[PDB]
Amino acid sequence: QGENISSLLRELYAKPLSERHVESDGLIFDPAQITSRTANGVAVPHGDHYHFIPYSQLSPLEEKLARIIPL
Ligand SMILES: [Zn+2]
Repeated sequence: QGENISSLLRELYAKPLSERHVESDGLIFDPAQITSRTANGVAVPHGDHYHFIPYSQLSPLEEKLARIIPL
């Protein structure tokens, strides 16, 4: 399972940044940096604050990885 998730995440990192989610303050979503996960989305740190990103704001691939990556 770990190897499968790593291969999928490698696939995401291989896409152009234009196809990945960016927050209004510039933060690029990275599933490997998820610190908390709920039913509506995930939390990622960004210095002195955390973002919460709803799954629906991510691409389908980004959502899949956000849901399955093991914390
Ligand atoms: Zn931020």
